[PDB]
Amino acid sequence: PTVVGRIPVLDVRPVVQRGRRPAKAVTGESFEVSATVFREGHDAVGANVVLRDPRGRPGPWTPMRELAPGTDRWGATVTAGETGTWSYTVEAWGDPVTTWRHHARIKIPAGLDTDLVLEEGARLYERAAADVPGREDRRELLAAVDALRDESRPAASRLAAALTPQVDAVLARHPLRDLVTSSDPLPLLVERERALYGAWYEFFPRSEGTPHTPHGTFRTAARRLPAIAAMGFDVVYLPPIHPIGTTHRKGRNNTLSATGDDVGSPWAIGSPEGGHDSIHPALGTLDDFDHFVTEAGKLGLEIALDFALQCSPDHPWVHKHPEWFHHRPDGTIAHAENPPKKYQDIYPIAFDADPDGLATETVRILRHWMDHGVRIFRVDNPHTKPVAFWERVIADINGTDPDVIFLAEAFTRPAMMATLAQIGFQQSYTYFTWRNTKQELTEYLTELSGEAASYMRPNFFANTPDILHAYLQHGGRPAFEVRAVLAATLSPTWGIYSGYELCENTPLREGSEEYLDSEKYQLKPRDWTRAAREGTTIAPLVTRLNTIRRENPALRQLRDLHFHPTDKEEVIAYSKRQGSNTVLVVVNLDPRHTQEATVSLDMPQLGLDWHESVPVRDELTGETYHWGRANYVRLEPGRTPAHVCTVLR
Amino acid sequence: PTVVGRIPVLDVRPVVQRGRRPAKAVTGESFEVSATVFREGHDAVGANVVLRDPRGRPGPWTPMRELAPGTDRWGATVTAGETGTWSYTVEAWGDPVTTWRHHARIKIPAGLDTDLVLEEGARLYERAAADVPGREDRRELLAAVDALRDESRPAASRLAAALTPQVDAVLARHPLRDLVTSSDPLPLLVERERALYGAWYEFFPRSEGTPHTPHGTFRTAARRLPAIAAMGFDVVYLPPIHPIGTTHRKGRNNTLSATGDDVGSPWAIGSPEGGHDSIHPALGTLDDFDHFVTEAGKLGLEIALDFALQCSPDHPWVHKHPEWFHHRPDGTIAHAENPPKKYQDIYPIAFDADPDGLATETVRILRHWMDHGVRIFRVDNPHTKPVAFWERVIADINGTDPDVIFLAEAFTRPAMMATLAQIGFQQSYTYFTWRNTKQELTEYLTELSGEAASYMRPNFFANTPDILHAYLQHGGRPAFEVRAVLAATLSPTWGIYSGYELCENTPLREGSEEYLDSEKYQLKPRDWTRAAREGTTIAPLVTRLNTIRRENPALRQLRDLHFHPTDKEEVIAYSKRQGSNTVLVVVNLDPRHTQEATVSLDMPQLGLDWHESVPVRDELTGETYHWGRANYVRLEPGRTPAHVCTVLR
Ligand SMILES: OCC1=C[C@H](NC2CCCCC2)[C@H](O)[C@@H](O)[C@@H]1O[C@H]1O[C@H](CO)[C@@H](O)[C@H](O)[C@H]1O
Ligand SMILES: OCC1=C[C@H](NC2CCCCC2)[C@H](O)[C@@H](O)[C@@H]1O[C@H]1O[C@H](CO)[C@@H](O)[C@H](O)[C@H]1O
Repeated sequence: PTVVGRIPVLDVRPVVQRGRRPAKAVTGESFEVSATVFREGHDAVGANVVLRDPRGRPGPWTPMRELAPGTDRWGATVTAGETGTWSYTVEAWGDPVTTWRHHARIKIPAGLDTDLVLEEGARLYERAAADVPGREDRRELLAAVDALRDESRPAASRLAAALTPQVDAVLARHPLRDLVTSSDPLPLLVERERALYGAWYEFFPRSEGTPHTPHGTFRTAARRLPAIAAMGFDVVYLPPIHPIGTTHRKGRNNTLSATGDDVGSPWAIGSPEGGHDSIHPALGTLDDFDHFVTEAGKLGLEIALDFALQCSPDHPWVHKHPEWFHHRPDGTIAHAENPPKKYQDIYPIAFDADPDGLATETVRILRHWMDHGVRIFRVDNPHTKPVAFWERVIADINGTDPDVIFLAEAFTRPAMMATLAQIGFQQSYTYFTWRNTKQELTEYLTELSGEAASYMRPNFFANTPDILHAYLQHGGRPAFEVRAVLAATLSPTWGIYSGYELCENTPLREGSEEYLDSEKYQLKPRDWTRAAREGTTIAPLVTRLNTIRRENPALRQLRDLHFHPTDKEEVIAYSKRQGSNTVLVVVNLDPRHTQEATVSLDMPQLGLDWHESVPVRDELTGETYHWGRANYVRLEPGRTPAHVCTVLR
Repeated sequence: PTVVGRIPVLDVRPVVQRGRRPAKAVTGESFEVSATVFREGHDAVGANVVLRDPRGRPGPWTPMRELAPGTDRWGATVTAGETGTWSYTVEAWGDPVTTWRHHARIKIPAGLDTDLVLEEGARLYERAAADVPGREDRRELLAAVDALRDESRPAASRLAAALTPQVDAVLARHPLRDLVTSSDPLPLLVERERALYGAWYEFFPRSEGTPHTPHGTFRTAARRLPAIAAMGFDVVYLPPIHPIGTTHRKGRNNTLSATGDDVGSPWAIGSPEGGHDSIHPALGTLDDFDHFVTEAGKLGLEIALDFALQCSPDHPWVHKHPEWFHHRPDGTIAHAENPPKKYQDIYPIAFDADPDGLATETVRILRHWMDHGVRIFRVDNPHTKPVAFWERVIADINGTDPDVIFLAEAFTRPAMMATLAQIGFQQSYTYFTWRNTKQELTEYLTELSGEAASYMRPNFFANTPDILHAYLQHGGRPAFEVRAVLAATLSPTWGIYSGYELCENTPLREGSEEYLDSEKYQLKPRDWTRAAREGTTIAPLVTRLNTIRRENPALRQLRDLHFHPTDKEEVIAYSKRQGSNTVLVVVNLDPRHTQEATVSLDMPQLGLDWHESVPVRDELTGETYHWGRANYVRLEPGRTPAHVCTVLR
């Protein structure tokens, strides 16, 4: 009982944890299945990929090619359809027609064994014809058999008849396959399209108040949705919406002690008004939330709720479930840290005393918000909770509600970010904000779209309430434009935190990535109408970007991405493709200085010969340009951060 | 039911084919088991490797360490004992005592929480005490427990009682391990030492004849073994010893037609005088072979036989089992090709008509030679036979006779060479002869001793009857010296084909790696006594080298090898280590010109601080040197090809 089959087929990728967790995909996504495929001796091998939908049904005949000569690595692109658990195998086989055609091309003109090789071809095309099921496809192949056998013709003419394109036609359709060897099935999990594609917008409802009641409510915040929808966003992510604690409530600018009307951080979940299943009374009731969810849905927006599995000391859990916390010998509970940060206002959950209780409560809490229209959750700080916990929770929820998308806010070491993705988290936050040079971007994106894409889906938020990167601080408005062009086109999921559009870039101090006067500890009213009137918002650019994404399916995917070399360190170029769609992007990473460069396009990667002109259209400017293997660009920051171009039919 | 455990243990290496084939080792070989290990939050993890011999017995406590900061990859070295099928797991755990000690060294001198931190520690040394079952070890920790709780002692003095190395012992002996998580078992296959370590000598028995009878016999050839054993070799590899066919027998110098007395290629196995189970009658009988095998053993030599699963057209199989061959439509059998080489004198075995029959006969043939003392098989050209055939045959033979070593002569693409190693082949031929620059050699060895060492064991033949590399052609005798030093110290198994020691370097043509007047097609008599008197043999160095290997266990293993930088392309340097043994080698790859260089030793890789003296002894000259972090060397071709140095304590 051998491990290797008749024709070796080994290391079928994609693979997640040696095959005991599923590789990932979404409806309509293309990705490449691959395998090492070879045989003993010198004869030709073929390989093909077999996709199975969740019922057993196989996909189209999908043949593979050797991906680089002499490597015996083969690949083919396959595409997932209906959501569910799929499977895929690679089949390998002896390819006798390629083997024979190769030998007949040398032996027949050399006059070697011409009578034997031609009868070999007759017998073998006859065999190819026994499986071809079309009467026309059959009779075509069998004519070549007779032409091979016609001794009244020169051998060169008899052989020629087995290589006419009408024979390659019938043969490409129904190939003759010897010694068919299958790999073991590998699991694929196909999820709804939002798992991979979508633009996210984060805002605090409490900041969208009125002059007479400054603390916003769901009813006042619902009026901010039209602006957000108009910018072309699909998901609206809310920070925790529940009662905020008062004990050790932080004051403005992350000061330890609050004051009389300091609002405190929404992540300090819990107070005697309720816990994670309740609404913060200054936002309104559970019906105010439904109104919000409904108004969001009407505009085409999906609500994503923040799940922070933690408590403020006033959460009812603190006394209702003391065993969900770790108490020091004096009975106090150390406040949470994500060092060097201190979270004095909240308690970390301990998991080893009553793991069943936390599991049951977590899914109850989540099913509660599920019942009210929440189908997406931004999981706060998952890497401080056990990995097997999220695995079990995501399984419970998805076993009944497979459409529920979880996003992992895991800024941490590469191991944990990867593991959390592989155990269930549909999307992941990334290091995107700390990749700002051409080389950092190229490296990270080469990886995220490389092998990582079989278990991770990146959500490129260009800012969060906790990350005001120095690139944006020092670059001003042209920095905010470049980073949005970058996030919206390098990932099929990107996002911004409210105030990005207004280019809010004042840090708490220098060397800090915190915001001065951070929204986390204060209401942050913003004059959206003034900013729009005065043109001091890049909301126009954010909108056209999500427009480009919605008209260009190349931008709705991640794995098909290629960087093109340019002769300036500050100028990056790259293209993505989906079928006939080819988007092509050139960004000036200098926020401060005009750059000009030669972008030397890798023409075959766009599907073109080395010398062809390319009709492109700069979807930001609407202008049209004619490019070739080398192209002069000039990008003036403030005027034009980048060209975002579709190739024209 | 989750995939990930409480404390994650992930991607445990070494692994072969996702765990469906065993990793390899030999009795007494050291190698590193490694794993990705981490946890949620900021407390410490520990991990250990649990190696199990074939009855289950677990090995010594083997704790692991993070291999680089922030990588979450952990490793520990394990050592194999008895032959058999072993298994190994990694356990990971929360390390609460390491976390507390970390907090106690910071908080206690600052005077922060001293009464709580000290009580946290007492309660926890109390917990380590419930697992120590000895009456004495318990009170040891409990005295630290009582001193930690001692209200009337200085805080610095209470902490000290939990940190005495007298307590570090009883804890390293019985560690407090929380939430112990295991990986699933991985299989390890431990083979006898000769599979990894040993020197080979290949020669043709028929070339050791008498003046009156030029075709040697086993009885005359047995007389050549004293020279071979004395040269320090362990294995004697004989080309096929069976009847040679006459149909299409090749003549001298690989000419297509023989003459009246051309002996033919020994690989043209088979005639009506017998096939693979029979002895070539010009060699003597099966009793002469017994005599030869027995006389070889007396000298400390093991016989390795060539197994070539193929036939001359006069083999009895050609008519007894036509189905083991591939027939053209007229019933003839195309002669074997390995393009561009043509082997007109032999037919390849075809495997798809009667695979059980070929298997049964194959293991029948091998058990015959096993019955006559042959426990090693050099499998000729395995990559022209199906991979699964070798898997099933090697499993079968080793299933009854686990000591039988197979060596695969597969010079081909890397995929095939890897798979044959992974399916059973104890040793592999390598690309060694085509790696002659410092960068080629370093690249290849970094690969062979890196991850490849978990499934392949290299046999560094510096020449074969089929590979006289141009390096040896153009370099002459100093080239032959350099490659022997290189082969004998870079691999624990190396070999030479007889005539190497006489520096036979005359090729078929320019641009060929074939031998002129190949022993493959003609008796090649050699005046061994004359060459030694005339000093035209490098047998002294071969002998010196094999002695150095036998006194220095660093040269009897493969994986511990490290390259040291030198400032001349032509001077390579490296060291190997096995326990206290450190061999350090500096070779001049220039065969024609004296090279001088500064060898800049990587002192930690030798186990020293950058300022230490290193007493070495040049095992080739007997000279003694005091070396350091940087060393000037001068190597003259002809006089000194290399330093091969042992370190002294
Ligand atoms: O829940 C903690 C939490 C985790 C998130 N993780 C960071 C760490 C890596 C860099 C970027 C994200 C973010 O801090 C943010 O979502 C959140 O913190 C906020 O809430 C706390 C509770 O009130 C306050 O104590 C704290 O000051 C305030 O910032
Ligand atoms: O057995 C096949 C074969 C393969 C081995 N593989 C080589 C080829 C690639 C580069 C170096 C290793 C070696 O050639 C050698 O063992 C063998 O060849 C010999 O056997 C044939 C049958 O008698 C003769 O026709 C031929 O003249 C003679 O040389």
